[PDB]
Amino acid sequence: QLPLPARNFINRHFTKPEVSHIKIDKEMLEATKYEVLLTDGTEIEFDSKGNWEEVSARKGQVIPASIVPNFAVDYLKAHNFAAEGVTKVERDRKGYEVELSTGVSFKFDKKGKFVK
Repeated sequence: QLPLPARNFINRHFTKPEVSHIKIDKEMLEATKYEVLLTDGTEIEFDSKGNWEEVSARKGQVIPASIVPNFAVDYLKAHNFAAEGVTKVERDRKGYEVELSTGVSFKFDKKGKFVK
């Protein structure tokens, strides 16, 4: 069973979300991971608690707007990159990464500041 917080995330951000597949990866001395493919082609990776780590849209599509963290929305808008949409967002302890329809991507550190 997909953890509650992950089903809530899917149901909060996606329009008429339907699950096409769920892959559970269990490793001996590591934490369980979940990969979910929705019928609209969105792929999401969740940690064992059901916190999203990555959201990526199918080619030609963009992810929903409510997912990208505010500081990154602000940066993208300030640089006229918001309008074209985000195809992928990732986060971890090191920070955040956003990728755009054109192929441009930006990394931000844990504090929401640009990093190389």
